[PDB]
Amino acid sequence: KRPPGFSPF
Repeated sequence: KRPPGFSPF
């Protein structure tokens, strides 16, 4: 769903 490197917050 989201791009690489991105994390939940």
